Amino acid sequence: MDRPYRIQEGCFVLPETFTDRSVNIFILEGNERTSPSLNISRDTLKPDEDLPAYIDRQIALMKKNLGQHRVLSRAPAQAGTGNDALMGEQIAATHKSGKTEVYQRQAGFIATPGKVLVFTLTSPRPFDDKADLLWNTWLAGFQPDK
Amino acid sequence: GPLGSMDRPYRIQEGCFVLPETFTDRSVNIFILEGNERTSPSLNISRDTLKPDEDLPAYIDRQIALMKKNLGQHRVLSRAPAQAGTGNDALMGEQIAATHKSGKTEVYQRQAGFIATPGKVLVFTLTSPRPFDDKADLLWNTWLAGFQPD
Repeated sequence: MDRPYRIQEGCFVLPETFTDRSVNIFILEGNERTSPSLNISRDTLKPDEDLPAYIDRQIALMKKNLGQHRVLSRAPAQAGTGNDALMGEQIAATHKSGKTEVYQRQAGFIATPGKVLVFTLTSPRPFDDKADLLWNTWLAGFQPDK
Repeated sequence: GPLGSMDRPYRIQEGCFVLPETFTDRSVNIFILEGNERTSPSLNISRDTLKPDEDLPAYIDRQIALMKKNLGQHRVLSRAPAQAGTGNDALMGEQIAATHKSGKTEVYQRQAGFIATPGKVLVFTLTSPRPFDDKADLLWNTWLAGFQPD
């Protein structure tokens, strides 16, 4: 009933019954207003919900909650390079925060049954080659557990 | 290079990846624990940096000041040393116990801070609907002692 949970700093036990609402956040501190930021978040699939339907649901939420949200592209995505790589989808989108036009990539994967793992890159400027390389190397370098 | 870089491996429950050195980790772990009470118990793990000339007790002092602003009827009930892990890798820190009113409901809060990663602070914050008694303190401090630093 106790099972291990790992963070960067070490590891501890949690009851099997827990729900993980952790959000990993990585920023270039002091230069947030020009630099991309990275985010990893977690979610659970609704009954009979597959990953495409999950992404549709999230797209509709962002249309609802964010400023003038617009999806720019949608394509397959992969986290890792081995036979155990996560196979999922990604979108690119923009939305408005005050004067700023925020640019985002988000990639969703079912890492274990019923549980979605979401990688997000957020930039205060349109994507450039540097941001694209960051995004693609981040996903390719991911090493799934187990 | 092929054997490593100034960039740093980073681990989450679901796997690991390389985090470029320029990034600061501001992750917030949130775990909703099992419970049938009106409010669920939860564990929060956050990361912080000490301000210039701020030690760990002073850091705790700063977090209490922020609690008073955001949480209804916040009262500190206890303050004591804390230990995360055991053996040579054990982390010596500090902790508080406190109460506040989440809604119309009284809940019970622990916060324990440590210097796990050199030059950073790791903060465990427990929110529970169940009052702290000797048994609860035992189970909490025993759980802290079981932490295995990386």
